Amino acid sequence: TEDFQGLRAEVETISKELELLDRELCQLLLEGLEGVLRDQLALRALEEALEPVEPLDGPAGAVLECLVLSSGMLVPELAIPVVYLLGALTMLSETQHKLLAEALESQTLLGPLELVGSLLEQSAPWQERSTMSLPPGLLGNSWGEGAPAWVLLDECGLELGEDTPHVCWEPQAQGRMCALYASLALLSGLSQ
Repeated sequence: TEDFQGLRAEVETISKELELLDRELCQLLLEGLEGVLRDQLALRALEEALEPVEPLDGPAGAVLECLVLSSGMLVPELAIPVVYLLGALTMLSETQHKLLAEALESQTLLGPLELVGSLLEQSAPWQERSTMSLPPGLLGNSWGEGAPAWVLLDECGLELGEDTPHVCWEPQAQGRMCALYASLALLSGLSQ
């Protein structure tokens, strides 16, 4: 029960809600996010930081300094966009986690978003099995087993094959794909 225009629009509006962060808050945030993706100490310390905050060290602390005023108070229109993000991460594998981190410290956020975006917009709709043919330029340097675009989708539960074919959409990939989409998306937006 979703069309991807809802998803994209839903994720788009949240993407704008973090446009508040100016420069350092913008590049210090995704810096400290990049920690919790390769480190669970921060992922689970940040997830439990929210639920009147106090100071925190390390990577999860780097994300709290953007959300808080001079008391412990989190700004709701800021704090919620990130809670929406960490949930999208709860869905992903830890392998997908390390990859996001690895795509982050490179320009390579936008490429896969365009790839996930097509495959999501191609699967018509998210329930029925779909044929889902692969976009030409977005599959990476050498596409195949180890390829960082392969294990992204593969760890969403997609059955893939070698000579640039389509890939059968199994609706069980929806939340992992919608989450890989949405997380890819928010991150690239802050890169901007």
